[PDB]
Amino acid sequence: KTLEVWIMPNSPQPAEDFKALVAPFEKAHGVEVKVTVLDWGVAWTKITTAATSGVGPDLTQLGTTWVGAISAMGVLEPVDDVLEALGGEKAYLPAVWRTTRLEGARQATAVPWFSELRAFYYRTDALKAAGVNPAEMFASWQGFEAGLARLKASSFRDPETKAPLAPLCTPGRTPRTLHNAAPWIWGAGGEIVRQAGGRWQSALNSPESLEGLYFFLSLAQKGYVPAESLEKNTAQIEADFQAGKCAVFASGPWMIQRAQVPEAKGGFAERTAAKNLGVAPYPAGPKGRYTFFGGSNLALFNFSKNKPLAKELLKYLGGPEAQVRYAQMTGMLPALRSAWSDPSFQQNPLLRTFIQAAQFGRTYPSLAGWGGVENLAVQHLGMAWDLVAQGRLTREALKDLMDKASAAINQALRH
Ligand SMILES: OC[C@@H]1O[C@@H](O[C@H]2[C@@H](O)[C@H](O)[C@@H](O[C@H]3[C@H](O)[C@@H](O)[C@@H](O)O[C@@H]3CO)O[C@@H]2CO)[C@H](O)[C@@H](O)[C@H]1O
Ligand SMILES: [Cl-]
Ligand SMILES: [Cl-]
Ligand SMILES: [Cl-]
Ligand code: NA
Repeated sequence: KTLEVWIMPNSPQPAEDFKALVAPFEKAHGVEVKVTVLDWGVAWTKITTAATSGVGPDLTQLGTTWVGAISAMGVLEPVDDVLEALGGEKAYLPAVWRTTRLEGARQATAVPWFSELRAFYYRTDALKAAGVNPAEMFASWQGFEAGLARLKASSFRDPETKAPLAPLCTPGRTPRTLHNAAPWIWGAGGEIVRQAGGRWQSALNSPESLEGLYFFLSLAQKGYVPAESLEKNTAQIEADFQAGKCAVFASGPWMIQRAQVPEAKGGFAERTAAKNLGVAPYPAGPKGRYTFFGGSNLALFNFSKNKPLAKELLKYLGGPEAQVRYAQMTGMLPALRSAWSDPSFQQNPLLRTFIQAAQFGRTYPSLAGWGGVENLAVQHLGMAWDLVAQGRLTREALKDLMDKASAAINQALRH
């Protein structure tokens, strides 16, 4: 007997970790679980192709932000039974509970697998050499920019590269998602979409969203982010932080685990950045402190011929044993609230900072059109970043891009 599962690259050796995670299940049920790893860059397309075509695995990993869109296509098995067997609504953070379905849906269509939220990794050696107290830098927008100015003026040089560090690296090339931008939007008291009456509408062109976007994008126009870094994607900026080329950058808690794994095994433990590694929350904006909170769930296709066995595997993967183990393997946080209290997560000082930052975590709504909204947003924000790279992003040009972004988004949401 056989299950097929699709997962994204959650850990250094994604197939092998997942295989080791499900071995006791394989033993106890006399079944083989076959796993296929999809790059995040391709996963949306493969998962919607499976959904329209009726050809795919029994189970797929789904990003929390995708659950609504795939559910609304009507292709997922209800999983209220699994969620009840795992302790129902009470067993989850309300933000995690809301990702188990398309907003307004009767039935749950995804089981929470792991959670993830964003914070600033920083070079403790580079901040110390620049005279930056991280508690000041990461308290506020004003502290953040004062710190980047200090990092820019620093005479510090990385002991291996023998070169200066950029103060901040953020990608300006393939903005797949708004994850990087959202906290600046939210911090200014903006939103990506707003519900008024029944209807969702873009708020990317609200004065608040525009203040936050302009603040963020203009840091690179002020020289805190080098030219180089606006022609790079997320994976390259990650590599650049690891290679000792930036003082500060925004990512999720998986980097903590990668910092403890040798180069040889797909980590960066040998690098100066790994041995001089700090974590601070996003600074509080003028209307409050937010960070992107997400993660991945697991869903069962309703065209599967292995539904009961697939539900047994969902129970196992959402359950306390596997929740703690997979979080360890991947460096993500568990989706199951109880598993947060495992000492292995409380005792890592960097992870403790991610856990405290979860208080200000903020999710996207679980909308049916969410794929097209995010896709339309990043396409126009892309063009904003191209203005930055030529030193031509004005508040007015940004308003124009976001007005158009908003027309396009409102049009898709009317569908
Ligand atoms: O839009 C989907 C959204 O993504 C999830 O975030 C992912 C993903 O977008 C990101 O590219 C991914 O990439 C990491 C690997 O997980 C990590 O192992 C290492 O290879 O580095 C890459 C590149 O940075 O990491 C996150 C976490 O899974 C959101 O969590 C979720 O809400 C989804 O809707
Ligand atoms: Cl692998
Ligand atoms: Cl991302
Ligand atoms: Cl929003
Ligand atoms: Na991205």
